[PDB]
Amino acid sequence: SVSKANVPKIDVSPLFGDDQAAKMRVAQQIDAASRDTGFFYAVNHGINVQRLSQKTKEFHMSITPEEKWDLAIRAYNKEHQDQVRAGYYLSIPGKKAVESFCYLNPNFTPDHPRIQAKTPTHEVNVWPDETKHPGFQDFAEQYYWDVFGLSSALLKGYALALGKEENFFARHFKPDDTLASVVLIRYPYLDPYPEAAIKTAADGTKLSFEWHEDVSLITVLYQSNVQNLQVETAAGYQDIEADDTGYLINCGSYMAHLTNNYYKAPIHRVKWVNAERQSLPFFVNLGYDSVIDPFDPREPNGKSDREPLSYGDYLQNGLV
Ligand SMILES: CC(C)[C@@H](NC(=O)[C@H](CS)NC(=O)CCC[C@H](N)C(=O)O)C(=O)O
Ligand SMILES: [Fe+3]
Repeated sequence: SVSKANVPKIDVSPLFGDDQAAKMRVAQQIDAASRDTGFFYAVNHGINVQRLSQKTKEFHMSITPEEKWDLAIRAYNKEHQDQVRAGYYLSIPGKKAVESFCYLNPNFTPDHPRIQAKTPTHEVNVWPDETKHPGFQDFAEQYYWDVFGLSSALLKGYALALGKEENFFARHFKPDDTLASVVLIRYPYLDPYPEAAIKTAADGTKLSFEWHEDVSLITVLYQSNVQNLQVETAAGYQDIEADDTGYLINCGSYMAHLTNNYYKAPIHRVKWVNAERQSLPFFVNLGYDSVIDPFDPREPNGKSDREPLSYGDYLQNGLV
């Protein structure tokens, strides 16, 4: 069978407070996990994940085909040319099992200067009808800000881990401008299950999502309690155990760039499981113009031979 990945449970609650030595001890655990498999579970995070799962289920199970077309991104609906990121990503019965809903910063309103300028990667969110989904928009926008707050705390820990002051990343992660997204992904139970929605890895593992690195600074993930993720290590792909009380955290390729691959973006994949489940990532993205000068925490002088890359350039290139 497959070996279990080392994915430690880190109590992140000190990152919300003012005990600086305790925060350093959290930062050390973040450093160790980031140098090993690249994954950890954040525990004691303060977010009501059971209610997130309930509200998400109520949405996924009640939205109708009509509503999905009305909310669809341009890949599924040619009438919606402004929807590249935000909206509904449809299933294709018989072919594509997964479906999802993506939303961006609630502050990206019609009057927001980056919306007025039509800057790439910025869009105004689309929402289902309030009478059909009562409370959903409000819940979802509040969730954005709850996970934003957890992510800001995690970014203080990553900064400390790397020998930086605790606002080194967080100062670029701001409510008025962050490019961060929430995706509410439904993986369905299907009988029979479409073979076209099952991919096969070179090692024979049946997959729902092939190997990749994340397009993010960090990724902050809730999943149901159905084991599915695997991480590539030197010892091969290893199983990430599920924990539906925690958030699974990893670095994305912008972190790898800034740190000269000291904190790698781990390669991971999703196993095929015929189970009704949820995958609810928050992609921690900075602002469009944010630039962090690359560095290397393994070199006496910290210098890297990588060129500065704005987050907007990174994101537009990555989302293709
Ligand atoms: C591994 C999970 C995080 C999940 N997959 C995913 O979320 C995958 C790979 S990280 N996500 C993406 O490709 C990027 C979505 C970006 C989003 N539309 C945005 O505009 O910001 C899954 O369960 O398949
Ligand atoms: Fe991923």
